[PDB]
Amino acid sequence: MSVKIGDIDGNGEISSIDYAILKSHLINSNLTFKQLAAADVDGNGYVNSIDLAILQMYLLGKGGTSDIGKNRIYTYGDIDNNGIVDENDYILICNHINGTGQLSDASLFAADADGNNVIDQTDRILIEKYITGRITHLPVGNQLEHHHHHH
Ligand SMILES: [Ca+2]
Ligand SMILES: [Ca+2]
Ligand SMILES: [Ca+2]
Ligand SMILES: [Ca+2]
Repeated sequence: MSVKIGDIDGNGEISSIDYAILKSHLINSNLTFKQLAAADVDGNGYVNSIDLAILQMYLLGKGGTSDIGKNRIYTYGDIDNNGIVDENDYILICNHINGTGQLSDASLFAADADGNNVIDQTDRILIEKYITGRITHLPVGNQLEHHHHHH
């Protein structure tokens, strides 16, 4: 779903608690891919130590010019997030499965079509179905429905 950037604790509000959890993933810890998406504030897809710094800047009042407090609307099934669930996104899921290519933190949730926070082989097959129009919805959401231009 559209992930609130900055809210790492999952209370809904941007707070100091979020920073403490974000810090620990960058020091030594792994979170759910959903948290990873929320952790990527700058929108490069990677949870950088820069992300905690900008979150800290937002908290301190220096300036958190990233997606902090906004919702990351990623195109559901679109890992590169160009607005199209395309065949290269499909390639990326299979890259994780093969272990040949790494996807960035936020991209790990963007690729997670089923919403279990794991890039498994089922996501790969959900994208199979989504690209071929077999399923109009992914468990994580869909972008066939455009709101303006429903159909
Ligand atoms: Ca919070
Ligand atoms: Ca980032
Ligand atoms: Ca794409
Ligand atoms: Ca999955």
